[PDB]
Amino acid sequence: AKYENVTKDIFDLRDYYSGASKELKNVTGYRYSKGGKHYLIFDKHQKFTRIQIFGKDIERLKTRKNPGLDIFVVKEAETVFSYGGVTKKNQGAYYDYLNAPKFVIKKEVDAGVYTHVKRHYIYKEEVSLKELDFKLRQYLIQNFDLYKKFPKDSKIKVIMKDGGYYTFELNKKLQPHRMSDVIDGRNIEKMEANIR
Repeated sequence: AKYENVTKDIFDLRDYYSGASKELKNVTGYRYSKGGKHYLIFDKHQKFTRIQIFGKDIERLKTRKNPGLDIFVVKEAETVFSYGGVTKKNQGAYYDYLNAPKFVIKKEVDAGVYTHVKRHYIYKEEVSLKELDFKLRQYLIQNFDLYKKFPKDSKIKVIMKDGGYYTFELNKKLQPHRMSDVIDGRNIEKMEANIR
């Protein structure tokens, strides 16, 4: 249903993005499809996690067996269920971070502009838009009152080194069909957030 002048949805977004998340490192995912949907089931520490995959994941992880994967898990329901967040584990060696793009936050404040700049350290060759979106909103909720007020047109913009960019509209949850989108962590040039 459609609602007006209510904060239930933004508070729900706040609870989601400020909630728990977990990363499953170097795990093997077993693929299968059911009813038009595609999943990957994992096991680690005697715990089972089922991941629904979308986009390029459908064909990329076509084979039944899929080793060497890193998974960014956010419980949607519960065997815990989560959407996308699948990436190939690092193949190279890195002492620490492999990229340190600036995350620039700007906010209109009365007669001026407030700016906050931090480095969003990247440690993976492959990073899902899911993880970036979740961690970045997590940071905004914790430090910049995201969802304490209506976000309206607030957005996060992930700028790539080739000039292309991705956008995360903060007034709604990241679309499930986009949670399988992956990028090379080394190709992130900078990130920006324009908030209320």
